[PDB]
Amino acid sequence: WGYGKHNGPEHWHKDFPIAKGERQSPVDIDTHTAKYDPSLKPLSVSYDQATSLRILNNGHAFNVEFDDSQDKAVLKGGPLDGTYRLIQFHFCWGSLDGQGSEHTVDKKKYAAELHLVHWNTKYGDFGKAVQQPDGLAVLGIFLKVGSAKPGLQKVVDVLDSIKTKGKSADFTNFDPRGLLPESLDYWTYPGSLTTPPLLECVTWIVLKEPISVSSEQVLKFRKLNFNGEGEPEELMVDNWRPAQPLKNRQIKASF
Ligand SMILES: [Zn+2]
Repeated sequence: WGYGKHNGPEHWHKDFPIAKGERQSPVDIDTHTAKYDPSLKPLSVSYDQATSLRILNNGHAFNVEFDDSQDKAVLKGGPLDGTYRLIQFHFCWGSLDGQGSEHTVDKKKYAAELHLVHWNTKYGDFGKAVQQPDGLAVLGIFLKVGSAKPGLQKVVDVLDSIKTKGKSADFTNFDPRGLLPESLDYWTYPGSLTTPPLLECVTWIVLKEPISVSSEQVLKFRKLNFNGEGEPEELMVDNWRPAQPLKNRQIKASF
C-alpha cells in the first residue's frame, strides 16, 4: 500500500477489507450538523514529563516516538474514560498548500494535519489497545501556512537526516507542548486509523483551532522520500487519505 496511482487509498480495501467499514476515518466535519454536547468535559493534556526518543522515516510518513513505559505524557478528560498515553506523533501533508489534511472542515482542506497518538493504559500495551473499540485517542490538529511555528523548527532541522525510508535519528528532549493551539475546543467522533491496518479503534478529537507554520517549514516536509536510499526518488507528498462516509455516526462539539 501507498499513495500512488497503483497502490493508493482507492486500492487498500483489497488487502484491508475494513477499508469500507462502518467507522472509517477521516471524515468531513459539517459544523452545522455537529451537535453541541454540554456533557463533554474539557480536555486534559499532561505533557510536561514527556520523553522523546527518536524520529524515523517509515516510508509513508515520519514518526516522533515517545517512551510510553509509564504515564509521562498523557491525555484524559473530554469524551475519554481513563488515561491515554502518548506513544507517537506524525503528520500528513500535500504537494501544495491547498491540500494535505485528512479531516476537512465544511469541505475546507488545510495544508497538513498533525496526529498525536495515545493508547488506553487499561489495555497494557499498544498492540492490545488496537484490538479495542476504545483502544486509542488521536488528537488531530490542523496546520495552515502563515507565520512560522517556533516549536516545530527542531523537527524540521532533523528531516535532512531521515530523508529516506528506514532512516531514524535520536530525538530527545522534544516537548510536544510547542505544537498546541491556544484553544482546546474540539469536535469528537468514533473512527479509525487512517493508514492500514485501518482498525476501527479510535476516538478522534479534532481541534477547532489550527496552528500556522511558515511556507519554508512545510517546504521541508515535501523534501522527504517515500523510497529507501539508492532507489528512484519518489517525493513524500500527498500522504493523506480521502474523506470517508459518516454513515449514521454523529460528530459532537465541546462548544
Ligand atoms: Zn495519522
